Amino acid sequence: SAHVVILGAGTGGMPAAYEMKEALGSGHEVTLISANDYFQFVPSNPWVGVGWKERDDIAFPIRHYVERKGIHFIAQSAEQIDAEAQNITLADGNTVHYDYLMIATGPKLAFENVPGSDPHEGPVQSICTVDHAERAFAEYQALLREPGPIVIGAMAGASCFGPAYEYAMIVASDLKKRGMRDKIPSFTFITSEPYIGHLGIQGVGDSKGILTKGLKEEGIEAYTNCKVTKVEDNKMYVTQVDEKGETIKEMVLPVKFGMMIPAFKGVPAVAGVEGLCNPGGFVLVDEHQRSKKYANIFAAGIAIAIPPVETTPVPTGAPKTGYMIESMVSAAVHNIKADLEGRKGEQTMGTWNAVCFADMGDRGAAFIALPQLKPRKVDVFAYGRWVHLAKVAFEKYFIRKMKMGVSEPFYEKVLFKMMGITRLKEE
Amino acid sequence: SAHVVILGAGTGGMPAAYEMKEALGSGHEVTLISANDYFQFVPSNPWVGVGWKERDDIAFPIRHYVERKGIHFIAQSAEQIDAEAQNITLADGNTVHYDYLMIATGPKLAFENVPGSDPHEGPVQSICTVDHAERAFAEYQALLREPGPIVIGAMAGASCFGPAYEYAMIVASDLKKRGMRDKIPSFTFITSEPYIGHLGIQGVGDSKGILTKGLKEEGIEAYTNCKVTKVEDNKMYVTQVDEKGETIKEMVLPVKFGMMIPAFKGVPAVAGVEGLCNPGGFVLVDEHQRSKKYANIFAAGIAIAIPPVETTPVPTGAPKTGYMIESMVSAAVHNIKADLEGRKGEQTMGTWNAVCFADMGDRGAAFIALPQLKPRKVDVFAYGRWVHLAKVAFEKYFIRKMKMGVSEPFYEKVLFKMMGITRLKEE
Ligand SMILES: Cc1cc2nc3c(=O)[nH]c(=O)nc-3n(C[C@H](O)[C@H](O)[C@H](O)COP(=O)(O)OP(=O)(O)OC[C@H]3O[C@@H](n4cnc5c(N)ncnc54)[C@H](O)[C@@H]3O)c2cc1C
Ligand SMILES: Cc1cc2nc3c(=O)[nH]c(=O)nc-3n(C[C@H](O)[C@H](O)[C@H](O)COP(=O)(O)OP(=O)(O)OC[C@H]3O[C@@H](n4cnc5c(N)ncnc54)[C@H](O)[C@@H]3O)c2cc1C
Ligand SMILES: [S]
Ligand SMILES: [S]
Ligand SMILES: [S]
Ligand SMILES: [S]
Ligand SMILES: [S]
Ligand SMILES: [S]
Repeated sequence: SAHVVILGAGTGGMPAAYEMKEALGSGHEVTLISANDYFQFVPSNPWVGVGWKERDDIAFPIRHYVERKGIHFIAQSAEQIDAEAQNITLADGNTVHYDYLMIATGPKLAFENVPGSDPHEGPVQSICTVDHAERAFAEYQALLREPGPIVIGAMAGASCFGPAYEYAMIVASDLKKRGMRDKIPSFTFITSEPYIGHLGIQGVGDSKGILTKGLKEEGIEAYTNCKVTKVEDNKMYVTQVDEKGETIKEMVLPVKFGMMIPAFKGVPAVAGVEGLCNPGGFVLVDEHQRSKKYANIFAAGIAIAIPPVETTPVPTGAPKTGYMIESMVSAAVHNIKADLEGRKGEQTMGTWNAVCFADMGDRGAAFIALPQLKPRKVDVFAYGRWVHLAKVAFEKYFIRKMKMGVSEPFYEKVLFKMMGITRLKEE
Repeated sequence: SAHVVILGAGTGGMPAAYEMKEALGSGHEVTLISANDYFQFVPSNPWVGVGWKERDDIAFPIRHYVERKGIHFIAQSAEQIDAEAQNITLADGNTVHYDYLMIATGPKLAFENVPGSDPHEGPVQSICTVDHAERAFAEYQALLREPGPIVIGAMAGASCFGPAYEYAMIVASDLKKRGMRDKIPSFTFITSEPYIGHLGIQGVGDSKGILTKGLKEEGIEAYTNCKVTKVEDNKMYVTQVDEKGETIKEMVLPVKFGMMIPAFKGVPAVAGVEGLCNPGGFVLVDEHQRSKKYANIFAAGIAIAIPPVETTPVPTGAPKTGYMIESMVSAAVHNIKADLEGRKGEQTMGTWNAVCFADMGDRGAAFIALPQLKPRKVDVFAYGRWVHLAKVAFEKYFIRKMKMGVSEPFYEKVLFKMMGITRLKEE
């Protein structure tokens, strides 16, 4: 009886392993493979990067929780995927065989697009992982000891803009709480968006007006249509273009403390599978989450390819966010099960949507947009205290579910919990 | 076995009849009694009031639809409820006996609070019912023939403010479309809210700023903290107070075309039941929608009493809106079924919330607030094109459901459809 392997224990993969096991019962092996032995709640990383949260608030060991559900856990990184032989080679030389593979490997952080931009080779840091956010906090503490120019923003090719705004705002806010704000010579915001609050999705509600007003209020100077060409000698080299791509200026910005959201690519093990991915290394799938090249490979989350519906003067991407990811997981689990029972599963991701909550302290911004191209059925950008409460409640709930286990209908619970809630709403 | 009577076939009453008959089956009699033989989708009345919709777009005969579902229908108004004898005396002198009564009679429009304000006795119209909205549109057509001052707003004691803003906005808009906007000598907005966009619920998101801007953009002059003392000789007499209730001015406004949302009271048949209601005639219920005085009378919708959580310089009320209404109905249906089965029903309404969608043409404003007292868990006010699409989709849906019939899970459908949707979102 079919062996199902889930590659990646992240926002998509962990729930996918619980859902797959639940759906398939004790008669089928379900193996979860991940590079780390812990789960981390990614959207809390910006707060870790400013010292508002600690690693152990947002991360926990996976093994016990999945094993108690009958899932076989391997805390090892996949180095190779041989799609013909249907085996995965792990870092220690072991291999895992699968009948169905679900790829949930998320993003490769493509620092190499911008020489010197890697967190280890310069002052420009990053908050996408808890390891890097801890490193960002450390460098932030160094800034506090020897104040200098701050640069925060998002690279060309980035697709996750929200956390750049969140980070800039919470850094400014923390500086003030520390009485250290006026010691900063300059505080610049650099983005590849064609305008503030474009967010990779051509704006949502009054995102432009509200985000613009936030940066202005914090004394942050913002530049759009920018690409960083390199980071060298504690200086960021920026090229800025007009709407038509022609460059209209170059800047050289000194940097004592920096944080740019990198562009995302597919991870190497996945990108290295012949015909599986596009040039960026994202898995080409159909509406059923099935690989177009391999009938027994499915994929969910950031790892999948989603074609642009629009283009920008500086390359930007559209974000892949939680609700939609869980929705992909659900479809993949359903369609794999069907495929086991010798049928073709027809479940889909559903309508493209983006949902993001940014907490700036006691208030935040949240948006929902769908579908991708306008005119939209929902296009809301909201600022207020309630967003802080929602964000906190959802992190609490999601971490709790990752420990207790999850089932098929999870993704729908994910929808009404991000707001807050069906729990508070009284069922 | 027990005969169940639903009194009133509106937003709460119709669903409640379908749900009650489905829940009880063929063994129990379910009777629906309503003043009118037709259903009308109330939120569309303001559009009828400006001629953007016709009666037959938003209303339809009830009889065939509920009978085909096993429900007895009586197109008659209840004149009296005798709660000791458990019968209802109708306009024609017939009586209906019940074992359980569910009261869904909505609002009495309390025009008598303001002498001269009744739509039949003056130029100040109203748009809460489709009859009155039609009469409003007629008066608006008279305005077009002989331009004069416009006054739109909400009386003291009102609880439904959104439609006053909508109507002001759509009248201004239709005026422009007809190239008649500049023939209007003045266009004034008068409200008992302490500030623009208080909406009876202490503001939601940036309701204040957004609505204020809307009135300003339409050349509409707004006054808050107002009460209308009387309407006489085509003049509205207004008293305005300060935060402490001291009057700081009186105005006399000539009115050629007017529309003020009246305060709501409990209907006379219900209010006249000794010990059933508060002084406003709203039914005193517990958290199970059951009357506090009569264990066999339940209530849902506007007809129930909800204590204020705050007070305002001019009396105002908090709105009772669709989603919360459907929650009340469901709990009532469930708890009645329970009673018939020797159990105490424990289902509740849930968390207080308000949800409103105002369509101004190709764009609109919607808000969600919960719970009633701040700090809120959700506090969103959104403006945009998607609001129009959502409004249209939900009306189309609600009307179709009232024709097809409905079941218990309806109220969670009302939630995801008021937005748009689970249908678009794809299941
Ligand atoms: C800073 C930040 C803030 C965000 N905030 C929000 C938000 O507020 N709301 C929202 O809906 N979304 C948010 N997102 C977007 C999104 O939901 C996350 O990026 C999310 O974690 C993506 O889910 P995923 O399962 O696709 O990838 P991940 O969660 O990154 O998981 C991928 C996993 O696969 C593993 N892996 C990779 N390669 C291998 C290999 N070769 N072998 C074995 N394992 C491997 C990883 O180590 C990892 O555990 C945010 C993203 C970032 C970076
Ligand atoms: C102009 C306007 C716009 C609104 N827009 C929204 C919106 O966009 N979103 C939202 O969630 N809510 C909206 N509402 C608020 C609300 O949801 C409605 O008022 C809704 O119709 C109330 O539900 P109900 O069943 O309690 O009362 P109703 O829908 O008014 O039903 C009451 C019914 O009982 C009947 N009746 C009354 N007396 C008797 C009697 N003595 N005997 C027999 N039958 C009787 C009536 O004729 C009627 O059919 C709006 C309200 C108004 C007035
Ligand atoms: S990162
Ligand atoms: S984002
Ligand atoms: S974010
Ligand atoms: S009305
Ligand atoms: S409202
Ligand atoms: S409304």
